[PDB]
Amino acid sequence: RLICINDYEQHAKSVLPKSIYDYYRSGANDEETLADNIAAFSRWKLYPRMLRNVAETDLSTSVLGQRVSMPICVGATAMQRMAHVDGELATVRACQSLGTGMMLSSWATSSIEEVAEAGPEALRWLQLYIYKDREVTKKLVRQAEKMGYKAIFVTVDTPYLGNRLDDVRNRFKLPPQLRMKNFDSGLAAYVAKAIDPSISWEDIKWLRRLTSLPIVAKGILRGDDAREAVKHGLNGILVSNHGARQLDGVPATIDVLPEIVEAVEGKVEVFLDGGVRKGTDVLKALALGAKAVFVGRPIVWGLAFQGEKGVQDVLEILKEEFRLAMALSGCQNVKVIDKTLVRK
Ligand SMILES: Cc1cc2nc3c(=O)[nH]c(=O)nc-3n(C[C@H](O)[C@H](O)[C@H](O)COP(=O)(O)O)c2cc1C
Ligand SMILES: O=C(C1CC1)N1CCN(c2ccc(F)cc2)CC1
Repeated sequence: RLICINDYEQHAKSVLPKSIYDYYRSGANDEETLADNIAAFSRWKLYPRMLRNVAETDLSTSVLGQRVSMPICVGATAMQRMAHVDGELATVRACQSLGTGMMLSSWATSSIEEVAEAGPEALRWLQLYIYKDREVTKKLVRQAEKMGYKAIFVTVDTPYLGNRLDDVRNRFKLPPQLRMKNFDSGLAAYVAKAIDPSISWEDIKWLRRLTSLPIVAKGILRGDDAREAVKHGLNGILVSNHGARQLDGVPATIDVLPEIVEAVEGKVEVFLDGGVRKGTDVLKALALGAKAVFVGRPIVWGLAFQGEKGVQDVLEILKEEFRLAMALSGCQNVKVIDKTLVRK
């Protein structure tokens, strides 16, 4: 049956209700950037070195000072219990098994504490939105601190929700037995009521003063903004177009990655998400200077297949594809994955 990430998507389409599959699949508007996040990887070609001794390939690396087994981590995707009963608890358990990290959504169907209890040994980070209610927002930061999360990924590309046409057509809402546990399209309306469209760099200053945890700006697409994040004392940039769900017609993340790596001059780690489906995608992102990549939808398809086991399967497929891509390219470890491996 399922031997690559595309197979898990096809399986998920067959078992999920249409409205749920569409919620997870969709991009914004005409979905131009959704297609490009994948197509763009194909335009970057690989230039493998031969004869380098790849008997011992070491995939390990570090994200913000914490060791991981592979440069492939789980991105925040809301409302995982729609895909499988165990939702975020299945995901964190898989991450713990694999030795990689999980970025927990602010809009999770499981609490900060519940996820820490299911994956006490797992590397865990909190994705944060700046809510109009700053008391709410501070409580989430404080809970992440108390519960052993290692960083805050502040999402900065969602002052309002993007217009995902299928969610408007299906009038998307949660199924009746689920809730966001830490507190037209129903989600777009939720955002307009709860999420602060006024936030600015001044609010980044506030968040930087609020916690000593490492803070990564998630959703940056311009070099000037990346430089501003560094000036505000943030500790990394997650180059992201929100899975192509916010502004349609922005570039693919792999295409804007080099500008952002150049702009930050090595001062902070740069990460990528958007369109990662294959081990060669991971290799390309690392050659262009990303420390690690995050996967969004593939994790949800793993949950839809088989909960914890299906997430573990998806992560193991990515890990093995990445190992093979490294070996065929002549790379024994991540430290020798250099820029001459790729050209556009
Ligand atoms: C179904 C879905 C839910 C998402 N929920 C969140 C969220 O709660 N918070 C957030 O910052 N980003 C959210 N994102 C964006 C992801 O964190 C990530 O940027 C994106 O999924 C990466 O692209 P990929 O799905 O192609 O791997 C979501 C994406 C999807 C597809
Ligand atoms: O994260 C959540 C939900 C998952 C539970 N909340 C925090 C922000 N709250 C907020 C209230 C009023 C308001 F006008 C703006 C923001 C309510 C929603």
